[PDB]
Amino acid sequence: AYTNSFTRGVYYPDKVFRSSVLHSTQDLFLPFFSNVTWFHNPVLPFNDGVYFASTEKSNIIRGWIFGTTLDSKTQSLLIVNNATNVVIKVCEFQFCNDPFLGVNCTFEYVSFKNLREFVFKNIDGYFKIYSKHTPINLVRDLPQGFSALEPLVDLPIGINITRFQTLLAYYVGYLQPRTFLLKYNENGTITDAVDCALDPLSETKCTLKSFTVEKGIYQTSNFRVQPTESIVRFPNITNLCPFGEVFNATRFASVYAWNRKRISNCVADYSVLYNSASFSTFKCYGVSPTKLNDLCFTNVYADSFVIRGDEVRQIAPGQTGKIADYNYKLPDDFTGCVIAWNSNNLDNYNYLYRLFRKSNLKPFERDISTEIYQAGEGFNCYFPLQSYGFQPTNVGYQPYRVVVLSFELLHAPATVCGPKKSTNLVKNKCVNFNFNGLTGTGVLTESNKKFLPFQQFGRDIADTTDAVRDPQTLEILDITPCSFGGVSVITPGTNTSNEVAVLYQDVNCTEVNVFQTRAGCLIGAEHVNNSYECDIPIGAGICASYQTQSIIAYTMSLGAENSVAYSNNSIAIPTNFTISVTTEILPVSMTKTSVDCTMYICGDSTECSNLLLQYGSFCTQLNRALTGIAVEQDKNTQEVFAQVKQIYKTPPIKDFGGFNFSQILPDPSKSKRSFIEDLLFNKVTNGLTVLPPLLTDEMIAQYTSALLAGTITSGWTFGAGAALQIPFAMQMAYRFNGIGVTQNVLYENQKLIANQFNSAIGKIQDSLSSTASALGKLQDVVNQNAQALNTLVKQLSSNFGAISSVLNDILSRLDPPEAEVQIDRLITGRLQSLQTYVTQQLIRAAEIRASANLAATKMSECVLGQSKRVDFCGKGYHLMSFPQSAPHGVVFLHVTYVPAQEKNFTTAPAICHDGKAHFPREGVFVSNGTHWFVTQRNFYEPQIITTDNTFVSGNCDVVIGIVNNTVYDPLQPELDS
Amino acid sequence: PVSMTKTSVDCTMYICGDSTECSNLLLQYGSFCTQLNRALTGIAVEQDKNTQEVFAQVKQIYKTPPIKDFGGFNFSQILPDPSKSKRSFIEDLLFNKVTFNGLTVLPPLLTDEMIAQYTSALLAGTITSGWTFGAGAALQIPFAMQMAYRFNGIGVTQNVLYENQKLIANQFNSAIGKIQDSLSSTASALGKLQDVVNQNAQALNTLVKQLSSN
Amino acid sequence: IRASANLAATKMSECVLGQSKRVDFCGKGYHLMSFPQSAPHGVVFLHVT
Amino acid sequence: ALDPLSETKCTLKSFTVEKGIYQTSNFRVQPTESIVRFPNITNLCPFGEVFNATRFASVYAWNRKRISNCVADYSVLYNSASFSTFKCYGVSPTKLN
Ligand SMILES: *[C@@H]1O[C@H](CO)[C@@H](O[C@@H]2O[C@H](CO)[C@@H](O)[C@H](O)[C@H]2NC(C)=O)[C@H](O)[C@H]1NC(C)=O
Ligand SMILES: *[C@@H]1O[C@H](CO)[C@@H](O[C@@H]2O[C@H](CO)[C@@H](O)[C@H](O)[C@H]2NC(C)=O)[C@H](O)[C@H]1NC(C)=O
Ligand SMILES: *[C@@H]1O[C@H](CO)[C@@H](O[C@@H]2O[C@H](CO)[C@@H](O)[C@H](O)[C@H]2NC(C)=O)[C@H](O)[C@H]1NC(C)=O
Ligand SMILES: *[C@@H]1O[C@H](CO)[C@@H](O[C@@H]2O[C@H](CO)[C@@H](O)[C@H](O)[C@H]2NC(C)=O)[C@H](O)[C@H]1NC(C)=O
Ligand SMILES: *[C@@H]1O[C@H](CO)[C@@H](O)[C@H](O)[C@H]1NC(C)=O
Ligand SMILES: *[C@@H]1O[C@H](CO)[C@@H](O)[C@H](O)[C@H]1NC(C)=O
Ligand SMILES: *[C@@H]1O[C@H](CO)[C@@H](O)[C@H](O)[C@H]1NC(C)=O
Ligand SMILES: *[C@@H]1O[C@H](CO)[C@@H](O)[C@H](O)[C@H]1NC(C)=O
Ligand SMILES: *[C@@H]1O[C@H](CO)[C@@H](O)[C@H](O)[C@H]1NC(C)=O
Repeated sequence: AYTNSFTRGVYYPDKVFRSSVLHSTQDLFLPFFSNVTWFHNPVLPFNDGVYFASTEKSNIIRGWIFGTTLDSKTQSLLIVNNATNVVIKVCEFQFCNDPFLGVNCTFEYVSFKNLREFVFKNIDGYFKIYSKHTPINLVRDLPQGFSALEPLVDLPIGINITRFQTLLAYYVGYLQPRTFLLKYNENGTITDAVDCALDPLSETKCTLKSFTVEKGIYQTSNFRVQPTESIVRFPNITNLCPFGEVFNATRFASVYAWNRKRISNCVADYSVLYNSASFSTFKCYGVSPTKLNDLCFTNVYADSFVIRGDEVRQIAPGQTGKIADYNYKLPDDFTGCVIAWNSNNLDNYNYLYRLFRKSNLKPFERDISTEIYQAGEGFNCYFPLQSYGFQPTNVGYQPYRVVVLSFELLHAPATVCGPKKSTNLVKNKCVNFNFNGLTGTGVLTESNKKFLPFQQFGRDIADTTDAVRDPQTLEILDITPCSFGGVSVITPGTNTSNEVAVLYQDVNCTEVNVFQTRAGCLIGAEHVNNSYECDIPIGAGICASYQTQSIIAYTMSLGAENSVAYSNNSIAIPTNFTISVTTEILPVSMTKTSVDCTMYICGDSTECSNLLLQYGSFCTQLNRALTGIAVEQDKNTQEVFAQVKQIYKTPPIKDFGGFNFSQILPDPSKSKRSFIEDLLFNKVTNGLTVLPPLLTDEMIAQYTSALLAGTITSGWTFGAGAALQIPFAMQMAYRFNGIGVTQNVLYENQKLIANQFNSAIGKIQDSLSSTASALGKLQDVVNQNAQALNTLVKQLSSNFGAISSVLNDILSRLDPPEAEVQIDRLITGRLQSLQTYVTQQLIRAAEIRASANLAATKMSECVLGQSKRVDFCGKGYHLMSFPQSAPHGVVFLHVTYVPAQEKNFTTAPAICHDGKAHFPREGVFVSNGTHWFVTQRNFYEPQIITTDNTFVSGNCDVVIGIVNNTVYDPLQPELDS
Repeated sequence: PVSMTKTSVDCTMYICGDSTECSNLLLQYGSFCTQLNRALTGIAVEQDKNTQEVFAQVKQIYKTPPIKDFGGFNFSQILPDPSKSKRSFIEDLLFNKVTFNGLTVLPPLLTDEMIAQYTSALLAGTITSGWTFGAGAALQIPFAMQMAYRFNGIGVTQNVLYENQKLIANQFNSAIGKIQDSLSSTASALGKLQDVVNQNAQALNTLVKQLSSN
Repeated sequence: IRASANLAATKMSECVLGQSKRVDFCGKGYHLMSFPQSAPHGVVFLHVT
Repeated sequence: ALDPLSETKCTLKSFTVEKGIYQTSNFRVQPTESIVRFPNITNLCPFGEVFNATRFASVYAWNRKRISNCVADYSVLYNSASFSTFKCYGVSPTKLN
């Protein structure tokens, strides 16, 4: 009986208070939209926890029986209240056949209209009961709303639970170990949650840690093709190996003449050998004592010899002693296991050992000599070998026999495998294959490789096995894992819709409305053959958008296709223009953070200081790097603002040629900042210390005010040298003369361009107030700094592989010896995190210093002067820039010249009047069809062609494209007329 | 050098991919490979941003008329060839003279054909309208007049240009021919890009052989 | 690569999209105009000087 | 350890210190004392029924009593005069708590 579950089945993960923050935890929860079970006393499993939703009207339900067997075999839960006293326990009470009450006791706790939810779970021996009583007027199903079940009391019972039944309309679900995102309000309660295991939209919400995610594409997880079956491939070597001939062996040799037997064409069944208690010690180093039955070796050696009791530790890689020195030594990197019995009962003057010898012998080497003593042939120097002091009449002095299984894992034709069963071979199906111990996921295809009779398998550059010769049937098969890649979700924005699309990167649709593109398989978006200017990039020019509504998938429009009318004698000249300014925001500085080794890592810890003193000059180096970053931030601030020595002020009058500067002029009402600057300040908002900048908010506002005021009052002379005041009209005239247009058209168009600049400042006001995307770079820099800080802090809460993350707990819990290595691991992890942080900080400082040098050059050559570089101070011919203060950044007001209206005109490369070619001083030769004119390059100012604008030069029968014309000469009227 | 190959490497998939126990053990290291993945995807999106800022600086794709009347200046060596992708002779020569373990190379947002189209738009608008296509509206201008203004930009009068335009066009054409000869014979011109891509491939091969390291 | 890419974007917006007057910025000699061409992960210029 | 000038000289590894500002150590107000906060003595074990108990059982009728949520006051037993002997094996009698 399926049913909807909006948000029910949520409980507090712990007893920690949180205010207006989002915390994500993983615990046994009821997934969203997970149909539960509806009823109207079945024993239902408790595999991973169940969520209970009860609808009681007459208290028909009194209790439950929780456990695994729940048949009076183990302790079973009982909770009853006889209307006056509540009895709660897992008490081993004398339950009836069907346990009830008339209408070994470990826990002594013997004390519709409303929806009663319950969560009965036990973890780490402490029973956690959750409950919630809320009214409702509905009888169909679970209603709309959210409720977090509160753990009222903790009960130390410590009982297993896998089955349960109801003792009497109720609902039962199932908890699963999924990732959940919880939201806490200002009062400290949970209002809503998001399960990021439901759908890609919730996955995106989960990976962004926000209930409302912005429109775009985000990587959430990795799409992996799960193995559909399991292939076992081993050769037909069913010949059982006589391991009894070495374990049940009645004969063994001494250590001085240890015999070795090569083992091949065998079946290694380590099951009975491992399960037998005959092995007093089973110390496997290269392999595992329990994982022996599944491995398969190519060739191994078996060595048998006898050793004393105290020398058992000497049979190990990297050991010394009498035997390990002069009789028999093991490899320092020996792989295998050592078998030593309590042979006191099993294993007498015939066990020998060497005493004197030249030097150590190589591992697995056999040296046999019965003469040539060290110092003291028939002289004092004699038989250098003595027997052990054993006897059938004779704990530590008793003999212990040792056997070593030297497991040689060298690449060779497999001969000794474990007792595994081979399966049929499938192809083109990623499964859990096992080729002579080699496991993995991939496809088994018939390869065309020509393996040589001795070469067994192939490898790639990655040292991974590329091909494997099937040991049963001699064929060559390639190993190639099938599709995998990150999962990217396309969300148009939760503020608009909740319909999303999924993009599989470089995966064909045969493996996972379905569309296949160059980037892979696209699911959730309908393919569209049309083209639009997209916003969410998909890959290879594919794009997604939300239009009339659904998600459309299309190839991107490379731009508004405008085939130009290029020709030999056609030209267009601007007649109207718009003074449009662009808010170019460039971050210049960062938060001057400083970090101390002790305070950050394990502040106020003498043991920490003593252990870190052994790490050398890491601390002084890191502190020097961070102080250098801080002083470099200060130097960038100086180089970008403190470029003018004197602080200029505006006159009491504000007759700025009709230009309204009140939005850019400082306001002393507060911080002497402008209106735009005030809005920017309003629209932009442990061991670590935020060092105050050398120029704090007030001083930096004062200096930016000085900069912009000196600019608007004196053009560029204040930066060139002594500040020479100039009228703003003449300043605009010079800025115009700096891009190739004369001042006459200005002083004609003055009132209209003043009104245009005013309306432009107003539109910039509106934009900077409404759309906060212009300050996106500053917001990203601030968020990156805050995220790096939060990461550096949350690393302090991570374990770094240690037992815990609280140094206080660690030092109060662990003994000094183990605490040394634990704090060493902690120092390694925390110093690695701090090194990553400081390297990323130096990287961000390098990029911010690049952008800061760019901003200083821009301001020193564009505000202090006038940039002439194309597209350096905004699109189009640049006029002037006005700076504005910004938190850790700078805002520019790039006054640019942009053409608006054009006209088609007939042109010619030159004109000929009397056999001589004429050329303009500064302009363009054009015509409107019947009369010829000459005008500027960036504005249509048609004038008669005067010799004050052209000149006579050369001839006309060598130049191409020249046309006839009549030239004006401002002295020729004077002479003739 | 302009862009890098977009090496996107999943932290887990590289270090000990396809292992639940090892992923759980790496989870104990905080957000080392999480922050590392975020930083590497930041490098990827930043490379795409660089590609955009270096190529997609215009919002209009321009095309030249079928008549290649550029005043005698051959451009088919630099103008895209529609007989094949939409790349030019020099571009095709450059494409010809220069040629699976969790390290996935994400395809660029701007593929080879789209980059060819961007380059076509840019150089076509240039040769057809001087600087007006970048300043404001694309105001077409005679190429001879454009050369005249360029010469007036360095301090020489266009009179000598129009007297010696035949020889100047011949010199530009012979320079295009010599540059064809060079970019076809001596491939050391793209040595910078070759060393960049070789450093990228060497870093990748080092990262791969590290899995072979113990 | 990003510093050289800012350099290349400036060179293009100043030399293809316009005409730099900085000496030794668009190649040796007085600059006239440049022409970009598609290159794998890169770009080349034809600096007319 | 004498004066800030000497502190700068000793942290800069030199006898001559040029003009400037230098960070020598970390000034930290050390904790003046310690404070221990823990729940009430409530939820106290019925240890009076075993420690100050009146009646006990025989040797062959030793029954186990699983008492839960207890507070182990051992000072009274450590200093008890009504109990003549306090011989303690498993741990140290002074660190029973
Ligand atoms: C090693 O030798 C012992 C001694 O014979 C073997 O144990 C006997 O085990 C078999 C197997 O079931 C029984 O049928 C016999 O009855 C056992 N002997 C006695 C006296 O009860 C043992 O199987 C041999 N192999 C190993 C690996 O221990
Ligand atoms: C250049 O364009 C501007 C557009 O802003 C023109 O200004 C407008 O003139 C018309 C007259 O037909 C008025 O109706 C509009 O209200 C004006 N715009 C604003 C914002 O007030 C300007 O006239 C154009 N220049 C020329 C010479 O035509
Ligand atoms: C500059 O523009 C501002 C608009 O931001 C003008 O201020 C307004 O002035 C009028 C007339 O007194 C008031 O009714 C408005 O309330 C003002 N605006 C605001 C937001 O308060 C200012 O007068 C302009 N100055 C010049 C010299 O043109
Ligand atoms: C090209 O420009 C000329 C110059 O203004 C235009 O000639 C004018 O036409 C008006 C008609 O209303 C006459 O009153 C003027 O005397 C003419 N000017 C001259 C200098 O003769 C001419 O009309 C324009 N051509 C077109 C097709 O618009
Ligand atoms: C819980 O299961 C374990 C499994 O070995 C078992 O030993 C234990 O006795 C069980 N608990 C109870 C109360 O029986
Ligand atoms: C430009 O091309 C057109 C195409 O028809 C041609 O008529 C004209 O003569 C050309 N220009 C010159 C100056 O030859
Ligand atoms: C100039 O002529 C071209 C080609 O006829 C045309 O596309 C364009 O719109 C004309 N310009 C104006 C301003 O009408
Ligand atoms: C380009 O050069 C070739 C030489 O093979 C010539 O035939 C062709 O006419 C030239 N292009 C133009 C537009 O003149
Ligand atoms: C136990 O009894 C003795 C004797 O009256 C008394 O001193 C002691 O305080 C009692 N124990 C406790 C925990 O009060």
